[PDB]
Amino acid sequence: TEFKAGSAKKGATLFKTRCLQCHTVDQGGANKVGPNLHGIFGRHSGQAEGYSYTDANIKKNVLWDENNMSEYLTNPKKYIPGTKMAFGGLKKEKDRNDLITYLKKACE
Amino acid sequence: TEFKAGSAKKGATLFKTRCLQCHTVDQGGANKVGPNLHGIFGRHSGQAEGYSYTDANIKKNVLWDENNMSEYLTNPKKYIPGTKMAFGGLKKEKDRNDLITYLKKACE
Ligand code: HEC
Ligand code: HEC
Repeated sequence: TEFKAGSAKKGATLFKTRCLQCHTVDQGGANKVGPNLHGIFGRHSGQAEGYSYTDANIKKNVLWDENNMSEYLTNPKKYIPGTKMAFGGLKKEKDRNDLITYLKKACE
Repeated sequence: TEFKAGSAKKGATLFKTRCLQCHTVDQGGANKVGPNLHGIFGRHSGQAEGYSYTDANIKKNVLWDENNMSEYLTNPKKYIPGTKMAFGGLKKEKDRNDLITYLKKACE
């Protein structure tokens, strides 16, 4: 990969403080500003049921794995030019590892 | 002060991942490598019952408040030359704010 597991506890709080404003991760969780992420891993971009993605996202056709996810989390708009997610990015790889460990775990 | 409250959720996980290895915060919690911190705020250094502090700590006679605590957390050994706490420090003020918000809350 390029990714190393971290703290899921740590990732849970990153999520609550940086992602929850626009996303849910729970099965049967609702779309909000952003789409619900439950089952995102191993899925391609733009396929959450009932959500209005931008063309950019859809077209990017990213297969979502832990590695991809890390790259995206660094600077989303640079990864998907045109995306409407208004999140500047997580620069430290340690923060990303934690968050993805948590997402890995909660989105399943 | 100089301190700003932050996320207690965030601080809880900082604690678990950076402080728990040697300290407890709960009332009736045990001394471990480091002393139990319950009721540390407004208390001076070296007065946890049953703990073997170094001379440095004791002599420092710091009155523990949120501000002091932030300074100490930056680089403990620079704050208390001679201290045996083997913790290099939390460089980002945001991390410290979070942790202290949590300690503020859990140590009472
Ligand atoms: C609102 C200000 C957001 C925050 C904060 C975060 N995200 Fe986001 N996300 C948001 C939108 C509006 C969208 C859709 C973008 C589009 O162009 O259609 C997204 C998208 C994602 C995706 C892609 C989803 C998919 O392909 O199914 C992921 C993986 C994602 N968001 C994750 C994520 C995380 C982990 C965040 C916290 C660090 C985060 N986002 C912040 C809106 C917002
Ligand atoms: C073990 C490797 C430690 C870690 C990790 C942390 N602390 Fe610590 N702490 C440790 C010791 C051995 C001691 C006693 C030092 C001495 O010289 O006698 C301390 C002391 C403190 C204090 C001062 C306590 C008092 O005056 O009553 C505080 C406020 C404190 N420790 C807090 C603290 C926090 C919040 C930590 C995580 C960021 C942390 N310590 C890490 C050992 C260890």
